[PDB]
Amino acid sequence: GAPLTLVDFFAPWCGPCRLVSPILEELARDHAGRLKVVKVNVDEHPGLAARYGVRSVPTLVLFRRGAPVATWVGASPRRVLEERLRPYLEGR
Amino acid sequence: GAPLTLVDFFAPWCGPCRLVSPILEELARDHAGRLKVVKVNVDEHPGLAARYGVRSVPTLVLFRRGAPVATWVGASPRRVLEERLRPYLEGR
Ligand SMILES: [Mg+2]
Ligand SMILES: [Mg+2]
Repeated sequence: GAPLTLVDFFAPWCGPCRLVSPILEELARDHAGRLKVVKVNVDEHPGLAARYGVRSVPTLVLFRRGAPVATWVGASPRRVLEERLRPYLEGR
Repeated sequence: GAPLTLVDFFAPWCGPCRLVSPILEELARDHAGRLKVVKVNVDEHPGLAARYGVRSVPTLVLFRRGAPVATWVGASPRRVLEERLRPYLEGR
């Protein structure tokens, strides 16, 4: 399968981001062979956030072959995130 | 449930967009009470495409409460699109 990288755009002053980040790390750990998770502090790298259209946090962007294939805005429960990622994890 | 609007950013010179557009219209028809689909020709409205970070077509952007909540890049089979939308259609 093509490698997948989930980028977690967050800010230190964001409450919901606090919820999501450990869920994402658990996910990466649980699907280590197929999924890499990287956190990007939007206040540390605003140009990067702008390059990928991040206008609020948390924003999760899934990359395949070095380009975004999906972007989800806002925090969501573990179950919801698992299900969004599953088709990509089970796909080519 | 909050109304949902799926925006289909396409271009007349895009092959895959030809596949996706009728699938999206079938979806809207099939979930008429909860989902509205709008097509935006990126060559007709480049400012709009840029506002929502559209860099390739087709790009599908789901709006809830007037703001994007999810964005999927590229064409996908009917089954895959149905499943991406289902949680939002079944959610608040
Ligand atoms: Mg899992
Ligand atoms: Mg349907």
